[PDB]
Formats: sequence, structure tokens, C-alpha cells
Amino acid sequence: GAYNEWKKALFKPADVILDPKTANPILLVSEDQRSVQRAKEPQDLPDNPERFNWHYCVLGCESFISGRHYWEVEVGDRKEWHIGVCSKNVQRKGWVKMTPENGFWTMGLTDGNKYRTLTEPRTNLKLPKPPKKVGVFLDYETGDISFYNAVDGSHIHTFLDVSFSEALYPVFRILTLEPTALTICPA
Ligand SMILES: Cc1ccc(C/C(=C\COP(=O)(O)OP(=O)(O)O)CO)cc1
Repeated sequence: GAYNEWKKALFKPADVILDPKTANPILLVSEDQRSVQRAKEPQDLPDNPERFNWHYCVLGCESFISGRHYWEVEVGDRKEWHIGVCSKNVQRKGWVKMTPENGFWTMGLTDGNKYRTLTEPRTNLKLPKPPKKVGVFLDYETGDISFYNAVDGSHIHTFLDVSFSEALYPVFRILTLEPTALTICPA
């Protein structure tokens, strides 16, 4: 389809590799560092300064300060997940609302069937069909972050015209304990 045929002409495929040292201890990152799950119990890990210790987030290793980039995530049948990008300098220690004002640009799924944009305040999405695979797209210069259904090419959401002052990481958040992982598809 056009989404498959054109995306690489417009956006550089990011090889997103999950960074274990950022992951809240309640998350488990696969050996191959492409998948993240929620665990029954905290891993025995240090509170090193890269680690999210309140939100259940994990980042990719590589950040971006420029250009056009995209990666894809298998959300599959998980009932709960949020993904997006965040500033290098977000508050990783202690509570903060994941908003654009606080350097998170994310959308996701709660409670099986309630898709929403993590704006302040939050905001419902009506999706025709439920995505099994989301494409996340960043254009640093224009300031656009967009999500697409990466199978059928449908638009999910765009944050328009954000002024970035910072390096941006891919970010992923899962709250619930569930058979299906969040998994990054390489190119
Ligand atoms: C089981 C469970 C574990 C942890 C939490 C608090 C978190 C996010 C929720 O942040 P909040 O602002 O309350 O909701 P939202 O970011 O989804 O809107 C963890 O990242 C909640 C539920």
C-alpha cells in the first residue's frame, strides 16, 4: 500500500533498541531488547539516574535531534499500552503527568477499547478499527509526531508543530500484566 511503499522515501527507519537501564523495575525487557513486558514483581535493580522509577516506561537507546524518523510497534491484542516520544530531560524520578508540557508526546490504549491522546487534558480517539501495529513518525524540523496504523495506513493522531529544544527518545509504557508483549519491528 502507499504507507508501505512511501514511508522510507520520507522518513529514515530507526532501529529502535530498548534500553534496559531506563526501564522501570516492574518491566522486563527481552534478551533481544525488542520487546518489553510487565512483570509480576520488581526486578532487583539500581535507581541509576536513567531509570524511570514512578512511571512504567522504557526508552530506546538512540535519540534524535534532527531529521525524519519512524519506527513500528506490534501492540497486537494488548488491552493497555501507550507509546510515543519524550524529551531526553523529562522527569524520570517521582510523579509527573505524562503530557506535552512535561515532554511526553504519546497516545495509546486503555481498558481494551479506549484509545486516547495523553494531552492535558486527555482526549479520546475514535478509531474505525483497532491497530495491531503502530507506526510512529517524527519530523524534528516541522515538529510533527504522527501515529499510523502500519498495516492499512490509516491515520491515528498527529501532534502538530511542536517546538523541540531537546533530544527525543522513543518511549513505551505498559501498566498491566498481560500475555502479549509490546514488540518493536526492525526494518
Ligand atoms: C497499575 C498501575 C500502575 C501504575 C500507575 C501509574 C502510572 C501511570 C498512570 O498515570 P496517570 O496520569 O494516573 O494516568 P494516565 O497517564 O494514563 O492518564 C505508571 O506509569 C497506574 C496504574
